[PDB]
Amino acid sequence: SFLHVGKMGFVVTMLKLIQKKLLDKTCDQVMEFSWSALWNITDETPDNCEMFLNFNGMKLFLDCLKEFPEKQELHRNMLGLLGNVAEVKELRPQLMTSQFISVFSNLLESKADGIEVSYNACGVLSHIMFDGPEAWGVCEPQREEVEERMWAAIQSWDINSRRNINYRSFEPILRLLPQGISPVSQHWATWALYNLVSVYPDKYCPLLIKEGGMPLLRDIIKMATARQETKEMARKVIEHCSNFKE
Amino acid sequence: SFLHVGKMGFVVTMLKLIQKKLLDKTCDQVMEFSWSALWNITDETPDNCEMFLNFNGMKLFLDCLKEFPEKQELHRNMLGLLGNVAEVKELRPQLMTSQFISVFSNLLESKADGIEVSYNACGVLSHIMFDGPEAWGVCEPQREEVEERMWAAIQSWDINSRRNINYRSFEPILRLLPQGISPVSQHWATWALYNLVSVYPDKYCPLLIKEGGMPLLRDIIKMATARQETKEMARKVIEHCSNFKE
Repeated sequence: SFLHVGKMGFVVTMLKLIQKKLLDKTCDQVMEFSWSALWNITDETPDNCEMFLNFNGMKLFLDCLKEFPEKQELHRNMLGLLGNVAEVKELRPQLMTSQFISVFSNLLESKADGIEVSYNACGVLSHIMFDGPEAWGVCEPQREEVEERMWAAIQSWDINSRRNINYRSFEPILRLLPQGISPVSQHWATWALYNLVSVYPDKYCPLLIKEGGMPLLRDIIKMATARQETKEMARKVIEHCSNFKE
Repeated sequence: SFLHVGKMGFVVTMLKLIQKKLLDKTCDQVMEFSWSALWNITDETPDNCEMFLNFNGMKLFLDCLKEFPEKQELHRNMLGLLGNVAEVKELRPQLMTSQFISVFSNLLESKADGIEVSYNACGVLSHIMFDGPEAWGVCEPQREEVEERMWAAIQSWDINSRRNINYRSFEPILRLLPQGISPVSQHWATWALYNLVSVYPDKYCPLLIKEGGMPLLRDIIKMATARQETKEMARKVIEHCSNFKE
């Protein structure tokens, strides 16, 4: 259990603490815990994502990135949080600024904490791209050059990477499978499932099966808009999950 | 997404800071933050509960309770943390001393932050009772005395109490439903569900339904040996979750 985050104003409490550490130019255990807490309490919790945005959280995220460019665990926590914010469709338009898209695109090349910072940057952009080209506006970088960077990011990750992430539900990722708007978003979501069932099949094969990932992955194989590399990947997820279903 | 991992260096930073504020005899914003941080990172996270105990957590809890006997927010954070610790079967042996059981049973009548201190003291004791009488040994007060203080406390709580608590999973509470060792533990768990679906059905009716609470509550009603008081509370939970459903 935990306290009542809304009644306690707990998101604000963490952002006020982050602001104080940033001005003290200190990224210590307390700074990093504050971001880990926001990451955890935004998990499938849109009102907390919304409080983060409305308390000027993005500025704090960007100022911490600049002030602590090499603090890898700090970046992992900040990006876990942003991955949760990006799952809220009603909030994603606030992410569509040149300043923000620039940061996410650049983090696709992050080697911080293995692949976690690049992975969540890619997931943020995967949900953004899922809204389609109208949503992108005149943002520089070009939607195509970011999409190009996403394919490169995904393909650079060790498929057997051990992970510093967990999911109570695959629902937000599965969102990106039955869609032709954004093949790259579909490819990121397919890699995400493939990585987890390869390394952690005991935990994630049954979650994927129960939540209906099997037909969805079959549909990708017959989907004109799906890329060959996505179709072959989904075949291998289905295969891992079948060696488990016995 | 989330990450519920042990954080040995942070558990230790929080405890060493609590020790410092103890000796300074100031229960300030930092004192209360440290206990709330421990509450947060022990949520569904047994590893942090284990390091809490290994690094002298229980004595710091006891001392803080003695030093600051009227700091109700402190008590609420402290008992939220201890409620999380007590969920860990492997760790409950470290709680079986007369000193601790007397402390916890003497919090059953606490009026601090509504019912939260009373509720969490009862939860700690419910998991302890679930372990059976052999686990109690020679601890004082006697198990039967604490059991009656437990029924009394539960009955004293406003069934529609507003709450300063949050659960992301009901797993540890559901643990207490299909069991015949401790009726008072079963009753505590049923109340915990009943209050939450009664005050916040939109959050907790779907969670209870999703994690399989309905067959468990139905089983209690069908259990020839179950207490009718508990049967009827279980039935009201089923009723409200059915009223929630369409």
